Amino acid sequence: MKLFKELEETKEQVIKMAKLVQEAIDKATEALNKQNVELAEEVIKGDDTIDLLEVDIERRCIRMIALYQPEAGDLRMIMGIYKIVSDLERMGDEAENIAERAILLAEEPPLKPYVNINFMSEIVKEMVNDSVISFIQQDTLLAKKVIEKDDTVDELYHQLERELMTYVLEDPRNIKRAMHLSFVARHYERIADHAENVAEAAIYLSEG
Repeated sequence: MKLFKELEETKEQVIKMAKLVQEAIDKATEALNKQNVELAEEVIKGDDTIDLLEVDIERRCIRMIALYQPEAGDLRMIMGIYKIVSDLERMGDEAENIAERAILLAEEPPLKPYVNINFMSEIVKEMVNDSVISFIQQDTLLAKKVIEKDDTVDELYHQLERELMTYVLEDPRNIKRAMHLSFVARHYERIADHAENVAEAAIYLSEG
């Protein structure tokens, strides 16, 4: 009885953790776009908080278990949350890194608008959001359509990857920037794989 309160905020902690990750990406992409160290500097010192939300939720879970010991579909949610919460941390971590490489791309002009990375990022934020609200609220049709999304991201990557190899196949100087940029794109694909893990874990835990 005393335990529902505990669990219901814990779920909202995860939801909050996810808005912060989404906003990291959002900042990270912007800082990369309108080239802006002062913004990536925000992203980087931002992880601090996400690392702590991770810690917190972990620490919340262990209390819920030792205090109450759940069973059946409840212990299954806590253990599952304990799990999806480090996926969330990694995601926000990738973000940290996107910001890292944005700092380095400030070291010279744009070789390209940065088109692709955006469409990716845009989609990616949508994934984070849902992959969680699919876990927490066990909507299988949502989780399934998130899983389906990761492959539009994939396109964009193995698509950019080919445009990014124009610039080297046509100019020596270039390499330095396109280099950082590849890294940057793989980060966004990672963020999706992460989220689609969470969507799998959801589909998993769910029909239990």
